Amino acid sequence: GGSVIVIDSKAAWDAQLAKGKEEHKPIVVDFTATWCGPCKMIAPLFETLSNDYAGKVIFLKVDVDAVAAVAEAAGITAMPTFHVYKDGVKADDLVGASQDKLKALVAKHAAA
Repeated sequence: GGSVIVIDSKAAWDAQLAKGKEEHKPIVVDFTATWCGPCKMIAPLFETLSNDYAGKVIFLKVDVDAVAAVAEAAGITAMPTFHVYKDGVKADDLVGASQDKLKALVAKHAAA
């Protein structure tokens, strides 16, 4: 259930996590924020992968600016911070923009 949308609430994160049918697929969350300039570009960049890897891969663009609690609990610091909760648990991570590495991880965890 590729919820390839942007979100700003813990409740909606939970909802998506569930309806996403996470069981066997990559929950790729981009914990990004508004104010952190580059973040605003990194989001639409990742949106490309979101569009492409539809249905299976869940691209959660989480607005850390809003969902501060989940972000700090998850362990976000240097936003944007990408985590891959494949199946239903943080299987891999990637900090910063790091587009190539992000692409590589999405590909890796998607083709699995």
